[PDB]
Amino acid sequence: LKIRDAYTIVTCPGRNFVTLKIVTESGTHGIGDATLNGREMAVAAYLDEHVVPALIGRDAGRIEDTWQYLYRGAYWRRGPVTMTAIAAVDMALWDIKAKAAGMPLYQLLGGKSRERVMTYAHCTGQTIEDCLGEVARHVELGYRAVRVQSGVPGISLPAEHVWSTEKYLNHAPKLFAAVRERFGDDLHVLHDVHHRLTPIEAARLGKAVEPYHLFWLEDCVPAENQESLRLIREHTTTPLAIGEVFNSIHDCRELIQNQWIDYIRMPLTHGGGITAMRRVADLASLYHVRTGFHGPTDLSPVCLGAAIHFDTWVPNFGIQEHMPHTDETDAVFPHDYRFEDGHFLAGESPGHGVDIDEELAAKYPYERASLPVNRLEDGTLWHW
Amino acid sequence: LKIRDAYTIVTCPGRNFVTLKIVTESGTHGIGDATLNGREMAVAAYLDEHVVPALIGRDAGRIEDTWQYLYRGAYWRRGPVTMTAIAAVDMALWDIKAKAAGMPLYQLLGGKSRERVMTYAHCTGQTIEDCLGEVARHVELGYRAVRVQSGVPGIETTYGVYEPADSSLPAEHVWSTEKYLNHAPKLFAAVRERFGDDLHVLHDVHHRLTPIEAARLGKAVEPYHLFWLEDCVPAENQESLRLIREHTTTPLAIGEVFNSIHDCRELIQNQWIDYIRMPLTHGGGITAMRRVADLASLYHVRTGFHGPTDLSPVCLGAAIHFDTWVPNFGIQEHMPHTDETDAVFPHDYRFEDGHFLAGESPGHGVDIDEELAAKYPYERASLPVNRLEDGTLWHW
Ligand SMILES: [Mg+2]
Ligand SMILES: [Mg+2]
Repeated sequence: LKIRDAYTIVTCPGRNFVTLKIVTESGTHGIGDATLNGREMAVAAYLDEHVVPALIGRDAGRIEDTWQYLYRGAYWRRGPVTMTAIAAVDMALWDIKAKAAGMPLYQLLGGKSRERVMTYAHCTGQTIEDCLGEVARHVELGYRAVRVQSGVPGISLPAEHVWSTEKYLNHAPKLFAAVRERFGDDLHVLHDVHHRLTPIEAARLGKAVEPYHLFWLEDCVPAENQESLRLIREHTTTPLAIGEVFNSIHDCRELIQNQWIDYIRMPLTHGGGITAMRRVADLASLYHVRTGFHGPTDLSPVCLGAAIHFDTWVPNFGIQEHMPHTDETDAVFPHDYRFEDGHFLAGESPGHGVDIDEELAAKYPYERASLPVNRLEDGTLWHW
Repeated sequence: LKIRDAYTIVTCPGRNFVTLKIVTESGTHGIGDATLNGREMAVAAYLDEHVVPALIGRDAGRIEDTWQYLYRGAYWRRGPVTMTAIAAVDMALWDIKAKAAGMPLYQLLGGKSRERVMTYAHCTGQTIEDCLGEVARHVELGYRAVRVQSGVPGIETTYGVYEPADSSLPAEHVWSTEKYLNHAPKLFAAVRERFGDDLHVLHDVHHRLTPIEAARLGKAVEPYHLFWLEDCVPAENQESLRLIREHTTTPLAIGEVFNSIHDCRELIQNQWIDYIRMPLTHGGGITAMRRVADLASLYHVRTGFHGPTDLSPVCLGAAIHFDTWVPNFGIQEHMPHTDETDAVFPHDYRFEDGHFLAGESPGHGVDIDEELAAKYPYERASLPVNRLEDGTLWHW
């Protein structure tokens, strides 16, 4: 199990993905997701030039040692590029270890804690009515949970969006009222605030939406300063989720220990892989916090498969976001996880159950694509 | 004046440097340091593929807007690659602004607060005696302050005993905390015995201790009155400094591995450190570091910018301008660059009698000679790792 080859693959079967492959002398291989949306080539370079050469000859079985070697050894610690590179290695090594053990990953982690993995779907629309149409559509597909978003009346390179907080705050509660009126109380309803509020504005929104009993209100405020959550938590009983933009337990230790959130959203690809996220989930468990992994299209099927395995074992599972990948993406990344009746089921193949078709990946060259930015009506560069 | 062109230059005149150059429609230009030791190409790619294209056509005068656009706009916030890229842009834009203003950078920032900026030199040796020899020679050169490091008997290799990134793949060092703790105070005792009390004496613990171990070391070295004890413990958990601060009056310095005000807000507000070490090229540039220095000032914390060979003369020049203006200046680290490096980056900052003097040329006073830079191709070099005697991957 000494490493004989390690290299990245960059491919764009509908959107960009970066993948790390590690191959042992014996021939067993593992893959890990290294995709960082809108900054993809920074991770590719971090891996190609600085990490991959150091992997050659290392014992692939030494997962923990390798994690610490890359984390501490980089000298400059934490960060999105850094932790995604480390996550990619970690995911590939856990893939290899599960294969060597002849077990699907969830078994190697401690076995199954649940029989299936609940997901939510994205329901979006220009008007509230448009959104309700999407909710009905996804309910018919078997989803037990939906994230709802609608437009606010009056509202390659980064697209430039315009934002008004005050108009959003007045309008948003009407969406949830309408969802409850049409679909009733049994449906789980989620909403993503996407970083745009100040804490007292989020406190106001949280209170306003209490009657509609949201599964969570997500990313209320930028949280580099973790104390930003305090005012929200002290003013509302609407459950709170945060963390898709985090990469370290150190981004959320205080959020969790002070009981300022209900769900932690940091995913495998950006959170330093299985090794690190086990520790985050375990810390969360002490405070009744549950996992809600970020699961957008910009995390590859490699992350999704590993996440479904993790979701299957972890005691404090909350929910798994599902944004379906394109057929082309699924073809590039064959996998054995299944979606049925609104839930994922983990694969039984040894490893995390995902592979990459390198020949096919090579047919979809990288295409630069950036995330949007958001400005206030006066032009102020805001949070998107 | 809009940005017409922006590009990186990668050169290795003794070691790797990455530089960002921004050129306006009028031809005026600015440069910023983008060097992240041992991970250089990650920053190069971040800039080349993802930042540079978005700079074209922007108003070069909109420094704040650009900083926010890149920081918030990246979506994934903070981190060494991210903030070094942003720092490079920021430094280049301030360079351009100062040139447009016809002023050296320190003037643009608020004018000079001091007539010279005190530095410290690195004194190192295998034995204590070897180190003392180095102190003697640096005192002779006019340094008012020295950092001292020496070998630990029974340990083959220790930090600072010199170009850390000296191998293609990481060198592997071995470490014993207990041997270091019993030996280190002997060094400082020897330095005071030979050189007396007026000299400022610094020491870098380089991340290797736990908090209570650093508390013990701090107490043990109180009699020697160190200027600072640096990087005692890894500080991703900022609370790691608390036990040290509660147990010793030896001054503490931290932060060369930080990149964000959010890495040190609590260290500062709780008064757990005396000097903040985060430098311009890794800490988001002038725009961000002004904010950090100002927060620090409310709590009597002073600046002590990291200044190793792996920050280019572009950073050093900009840092000297910053140091010249900032009220709560502490000290500026000086590790001399190679002749080849100084030639690639012509500059107007000066070193005299143990102090830096800021340049008077408009901008930060540093330029890059691209034809000369092209003579020195990138060569991979990685920082070492450190393992305990039992093989445990530790902190280097
Ligand atoms: Mg979200
Ligand atoms: Mg240091």
